[PDB]
Amino acid sequence: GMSLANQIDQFLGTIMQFAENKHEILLGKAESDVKLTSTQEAILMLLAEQISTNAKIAEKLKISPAAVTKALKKLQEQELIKSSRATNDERVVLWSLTEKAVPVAKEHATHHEKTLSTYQELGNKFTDEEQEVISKFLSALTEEFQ
Amino acid sequence: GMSLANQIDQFLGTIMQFAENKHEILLGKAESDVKLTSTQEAILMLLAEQISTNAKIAEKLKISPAAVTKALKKLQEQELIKSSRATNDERVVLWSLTEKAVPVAKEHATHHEKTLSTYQELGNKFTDEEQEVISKFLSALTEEFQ
Ligand SMILES: [Zn+2]
Ligand SMILES: [Zn+2]
Repeated sequence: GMSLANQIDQFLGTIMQFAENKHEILLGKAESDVKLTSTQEAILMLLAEQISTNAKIAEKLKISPAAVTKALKKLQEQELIKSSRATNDERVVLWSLTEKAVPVAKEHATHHEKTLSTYQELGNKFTDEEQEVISKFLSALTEEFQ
Repeated sequence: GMSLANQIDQFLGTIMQFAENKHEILLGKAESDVKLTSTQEAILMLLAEQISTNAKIAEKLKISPAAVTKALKKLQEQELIKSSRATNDERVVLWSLTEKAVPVAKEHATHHEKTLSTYQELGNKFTDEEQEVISKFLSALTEEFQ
């Protein structure tokens, strides 16, 4: 609608219809089939880069042992990750991706990367002063939604 | 996140979580209980202001007779509107809200009005040049979502 208030309202409407029956907000095929919680997904992506421990994971993603534990449980049940014993210390447990998960992580990261780069490109059309205005607009509108 | 691309991505995430299991994007109680399609809702709101005909409705909301018809059917089944015969011409059918619907329309309009005024207030913090930037940002980002 022509007022900014109306435009803002229509834009949210557009996003709502787009998010309907989707797991995340992504641009593209939505061919990132598997449906993971944010934590599970962060862990998956984290392990896709490096083998790590329960405490290393909690640290890296600034979450509690409880949360890491619950997430590792689920990922393991879905055969996306697998535990193994630290070559140097029988007591410490290492985690990593299963074979079938490696490409699943890759394909789904790309999707995120394509979505981010589209936002980057749109952003690049605006000067720094303009990006600041957009930024202050998004923070303030973000506050209304909690 | 600090880049604008990351901020844009987080902002959409925020809206997605907010829209989850909601009918529309509204600020407030969500105590606008009844769930109507956009057309049904537009008709309800339209009839809340004025009694009108099938062809008057189609005109006003720029939609087809088929669409008006389907919408009137549903609204009537839910006892939100009621037909009556034009005092001046037995052939033309008038529509209007039922008693129980009058306050339902009012309460739900207010909700929309409160949501719009919040966007208006946020918008008023920005000069016209800044609102133009925001506007051009929203149009372009809107295009990505279709
Ligand atoms: Zn994802
Ligand atoms: Zn509504």
